[PDB]
Amino acid sequence: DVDSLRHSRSRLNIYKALASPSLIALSSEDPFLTAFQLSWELQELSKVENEFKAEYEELSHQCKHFAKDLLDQTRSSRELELILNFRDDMNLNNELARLKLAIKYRQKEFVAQPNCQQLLASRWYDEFPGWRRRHWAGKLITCVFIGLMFPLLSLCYLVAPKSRYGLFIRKPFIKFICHTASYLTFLFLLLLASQHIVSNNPDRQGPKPTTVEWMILPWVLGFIWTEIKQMWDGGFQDYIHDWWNLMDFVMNSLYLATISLKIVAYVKYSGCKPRDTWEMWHPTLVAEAVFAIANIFSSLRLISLFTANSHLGPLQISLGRMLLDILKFLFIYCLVLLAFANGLNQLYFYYENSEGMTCKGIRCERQNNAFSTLFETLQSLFWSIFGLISLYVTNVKADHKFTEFVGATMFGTYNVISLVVLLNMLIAMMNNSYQHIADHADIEWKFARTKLWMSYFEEGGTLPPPFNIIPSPKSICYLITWIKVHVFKRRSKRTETFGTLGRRAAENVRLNHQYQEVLRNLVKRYVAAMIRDAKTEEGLTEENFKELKQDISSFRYEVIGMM
Amino acid sequence: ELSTQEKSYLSAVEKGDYASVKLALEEAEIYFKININCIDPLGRTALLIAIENENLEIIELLLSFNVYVGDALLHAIRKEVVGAVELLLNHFSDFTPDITPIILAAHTNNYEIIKMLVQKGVSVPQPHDVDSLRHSRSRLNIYKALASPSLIALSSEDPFLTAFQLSWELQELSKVENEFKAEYEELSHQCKHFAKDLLDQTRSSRELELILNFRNELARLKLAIKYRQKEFVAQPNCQQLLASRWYDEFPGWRRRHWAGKLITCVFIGLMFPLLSLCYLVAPKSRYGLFIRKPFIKFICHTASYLTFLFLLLLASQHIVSNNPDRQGPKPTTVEWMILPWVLGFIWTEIKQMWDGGFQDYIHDWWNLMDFVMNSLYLATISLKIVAYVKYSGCKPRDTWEMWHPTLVAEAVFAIANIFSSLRLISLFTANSHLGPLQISLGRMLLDILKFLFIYCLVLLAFANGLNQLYFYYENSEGMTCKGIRCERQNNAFSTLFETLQSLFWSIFGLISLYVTNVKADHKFTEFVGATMFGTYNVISLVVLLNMLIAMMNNSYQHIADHADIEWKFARTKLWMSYFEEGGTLPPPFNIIAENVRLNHQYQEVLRNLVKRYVAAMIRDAKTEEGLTEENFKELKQDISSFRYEVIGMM
Amino acid sequence: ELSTQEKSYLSAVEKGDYASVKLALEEAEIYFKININCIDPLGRTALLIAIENENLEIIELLLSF
Ligand SMILES: CCCCCC(=O)OC[C@H](COP(=O)(O)O)OC(=O)CCCCC
Ligand SMILES: CCCCCC(=O)OC[C@H](COP(=O)(O)O)OC(=O)CCCCC
Ligand SMILES: CCCCCC(=O)OC[C@H](COP(=O)(O)O)OC(=O)CCCCC
Ligand SMILES: [Ca+2]
Ligand SMILES: [Ca+2]
Repeated sequence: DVDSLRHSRSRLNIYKALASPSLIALSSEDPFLTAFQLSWELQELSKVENEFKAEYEELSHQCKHFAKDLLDQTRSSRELELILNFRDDMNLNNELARLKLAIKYRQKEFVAQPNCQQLLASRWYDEFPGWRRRHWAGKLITCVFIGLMFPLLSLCYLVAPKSRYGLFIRKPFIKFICHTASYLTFLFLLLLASQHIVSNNPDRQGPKPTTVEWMILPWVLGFIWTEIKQMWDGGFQDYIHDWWNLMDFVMNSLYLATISLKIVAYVKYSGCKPRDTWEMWHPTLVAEAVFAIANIFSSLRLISLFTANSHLGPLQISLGRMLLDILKFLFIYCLVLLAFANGLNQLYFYYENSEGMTCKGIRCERQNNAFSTLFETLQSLFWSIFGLISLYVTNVKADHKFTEFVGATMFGTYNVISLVVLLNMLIAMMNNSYQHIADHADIEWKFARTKLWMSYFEEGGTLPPPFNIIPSPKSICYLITWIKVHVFKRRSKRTETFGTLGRRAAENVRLNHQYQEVLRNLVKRYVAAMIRDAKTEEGLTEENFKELKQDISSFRYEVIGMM
Repeated sequence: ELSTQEKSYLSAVEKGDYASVKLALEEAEIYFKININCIDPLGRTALLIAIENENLEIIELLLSFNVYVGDALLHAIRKEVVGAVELLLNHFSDFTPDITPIILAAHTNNYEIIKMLVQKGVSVPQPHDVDSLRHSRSRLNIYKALASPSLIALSSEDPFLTAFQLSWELQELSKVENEFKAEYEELSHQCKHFAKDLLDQTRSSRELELILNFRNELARLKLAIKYRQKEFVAQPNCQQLLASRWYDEFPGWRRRHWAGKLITCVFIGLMFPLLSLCYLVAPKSRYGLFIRKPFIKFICHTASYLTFLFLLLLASQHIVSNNPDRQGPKPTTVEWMILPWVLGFIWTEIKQMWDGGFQDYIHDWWNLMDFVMNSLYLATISLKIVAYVKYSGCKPRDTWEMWHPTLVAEAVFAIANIFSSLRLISLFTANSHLGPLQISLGRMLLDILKFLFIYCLVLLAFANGLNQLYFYYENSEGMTCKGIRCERQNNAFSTLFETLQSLFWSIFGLISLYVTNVKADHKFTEFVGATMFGTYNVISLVVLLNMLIAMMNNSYQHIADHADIEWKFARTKLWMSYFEEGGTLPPPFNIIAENVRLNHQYQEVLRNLVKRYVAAMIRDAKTEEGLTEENFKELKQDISSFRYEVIGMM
Repeated sequence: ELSTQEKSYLSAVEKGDYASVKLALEEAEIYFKININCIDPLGRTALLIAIENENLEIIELLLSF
């Protein structure tokens, strides 16, 4: 293509052609899948073009509305379950395959449909009807009961999930309650890991794990194993796509580093040393610091559960969807900080001033040598945005009053830029950002809530992390066979394991015909509700006036002619 | 499924040729080579098209020729073509199976159609499965049908109560569906304006008095306050009645200027004792019936509050306080005079809780502070009398033991001082300038508790962290006052409760640095400790507060267009608490054919009142709505059916 | 509050049919079986319909009878 606008216009015209609802009804033997792949195409191509991004995003949103409006035309729960439960067999049920596909395409306005959400809600509370008698304390007591009850409620499923109570945790909401209860017990053990009622002697290099640490360790392994399990099904494709997933990955890496540093301390520490005499950069200290940071991340990570609660849900979503703006603006803030740090170091480079300043640094009792090196200047310029820095850091141990004046002026310019210019700009930016992320704060929240629900729908990691590492009843029959993949036992899986006739197509064919009939009815209803609600419901333009005028005029002329 | 012989016939209907269509029907019977009830390629029965173009001339022909009617009624009803309905009445589907002509006619809100069906005897199945969305749809299709203004005007003898009980149902049934919530506020807030729009038809103060004073005085308004009908009381001419009743004794109070309003209020404010004692002893004719006037009682009531606090201002002065060092001191003189108000407020509180049964008492976010306001006074009195027995030694306060009954008593009284001084804010609901501001300042208070939930939890996240690092450095041996509130900020991150403290005070920049230092050279431990501290301010101080500003700012906008109607509901709910002659005494002086004729007189008001609404609703919506293509396509068919007739006869 | 001999009369005013309406007002005098100034069920006077359709041709007729 030597020219470019002809080709670009041709491509946009093509997409805008087969993105029309009317054409999808005629062609497109599978309108849902068509709209889905088409929205994906245009969303991923609105960045490749990047000059027509408005048009392509508009078209993708239009076909998303088409998918939602086509799902809307269902008239019976039977008609809905087939739509949500459908997928290509290819000889490979009812586990909401179409809905998971819709999640996979970021079709967030298709899963916010009312009756679809009703189906999911019904399938979430299967253990017990109602959940509408609940109130401020009615729901709390039944959830607190299970949150206390999860140990043996989990053990029952572990050993005897036949008929008594193993199916009671398999149910999704109970699984959620048990998981969040396990997380809360983890956090309780973490808070209690700092009390002196259990802590080991501080004056002991590389001590053996304390009993609380012994209890904590199975949670560490459980979280590591569940994150490896989650990785082994998304293949670092959606794994990185979830920012919560990145946060918990770094948390588990910090836990791994903590275990390694603790044990490598234990192999050679010999103990019996006061903490005030420990050499800097000792494995126990760094292990403790990493453990603390991991505690911070762990206690933060429960924010994700607030997507389930119908009150912190949208608020947490809006929190998430203006974090990008704060990152963009914080990059500029960091650039300005580096600039002023450069200058301030240039100025107070020579006044080293460490003859009597005991414990030199910004973080002293006197804030001395704040600008005497690049690191301390970076750090001092950070703290000044909070006011925790004082003046007289700009003073020097001499009568060089002009140097002090220009340094104070540079520091004041930095403060005016940050706390009066930049921070106010940040506020005025997120004000309009929130003003433009409230129109779809509900639909997007419901999409996130569905994403959280479907994680607990499947019969996968049904076991909370404390009772997850516990080996399966076999435990030596699945790991080995999956380990027999680099040898001849990889091919001994599709010859002797399967020897039957594979009698499934006759069910598959009837299922597909039933789904096709449902699609045919939905499409006919959508057409009959798009002609009668959009064609005859728009405005009256000048052209229609002209047509009516000319109809009258032709009438007059012909009746004149006939006499 | 297409052909060619009827595509002219199907278009002969659409053009509107009476002659050609009549011939095609005639040839249909003899030579069955054409389907009378054909289907358009887009899908429209020959009758279904004549319905759309409102042609009664050819609807007659199709109806007279045994055409398949099908759901043509349901389609005519949706298109609100009145002329076609009489023809159809007197003789796979698009709509949901549960929809019936009366249910769908109420959806369109068309009086002419609705009145015509109800005479035929149609009935609306009143509200109360294995399948979910045939119930939730049908239930919403019922409620939206019987929440329609036009249907309520025909059935539902008492339109006001019907718009009241119903609006309660939808409001309390949105929270149970929780997913059709938007589709239900669309209905509850639709019938909340029906009440206001029917009450506006009143054309005299007489016809207004009957509405409110029906099942004495202001019978119905006491009820609409219960149903949170806040768009019904804010009606202006109704609010005019209240103000003319809230300034009852003395006329005017419009001529008085800025300073004129003030002299005559403070002057009553300084006569509150004598204006209450006169009612206390003899409310015969002189002044005991002056307090009974709603305004004056408010001023006396408000005056008492001010005076009450005034002692709280006095109770802390050294001139009236007792000796500093007195184990369980005897009550001081001002405290003794304080005591009547404490009992005064409790007595009216128990009276308030008696008429609400804790279900209406708990609803106000005021009585939740009023309760703790009083309940901390029992903890004030009980502690002092406990300190008055088995504790009297006149011992210097330095050596007093912690948790001593007086110290608990003094603090718990101090806290109750705040919960009382802040409680006069509710008296600002009356001031027209601080009224809308205060009510709109509390309508987004919830959107701050919802957000100090996160900051209460992020604060736990780092307190979990910084403790886990520093807790091996206690150092609470050398530096006296091993706490945070000291001159030299000792070991702020030492215990869990000290780090909950240390982090909280950091949001105000009150926690200096070097609290992150340690009494050693572990410059890594300090640094990571300082980093955790620093990144806490970034998340909270500059990112969480900023998203709190950016969130109330939006939340304010949704509560601004109704920041006035809400306020007059808060004011009326404050006025009406003084209208009734109940607790009509300030706290310190507090402890010391009968209805058949009325009914048939009130029924004649509603019958005119509703008739005054319908005749003033069609002139405002049925002849004032926008213009759409479906009307334009009618005029073409209106002329084509006329040119094909004038030419056809020549 | 309905009838039959007026519903065509009221429609004739609504349809603008000046031809039929003059007959009813001319046939009313001989046989008082039709209410000239009646009210339709929705509530609109016969003459008020002509006021509503801005049709001067029958307004002059109505006021004339
Ligand atoms: C944008 C950079 C402004 C200069 C900042 C500065 O440090 O100069 C302050 C000067 C002198 O104060 P210092 O130099 O800070 O000691 O005083 C003013 O001019 C106040 C003007 C107040 C202006 C808000
Ligand atoms: C935000 C929760 C922080 C809890 C930290 C803490 O335990 O200290 C209590 C803090 C300050 O009291 P100190 O313990 O002395 O720090 O008071 C409040 O939180 C008032 C909030 C009332 C808000 C209306
Ligand atoms: C927004 C200013 C960023 C500039 C970075 C900088 O000055 O150095 C980082 C400093 C490191 O030095 P400390 O103040 O000791 O933590 O603080 C942070 O880590 C906060 C970043 C955490 C932000 C989430
Ligand atoms: Ca994860
Ligand atoms: Ca009270």
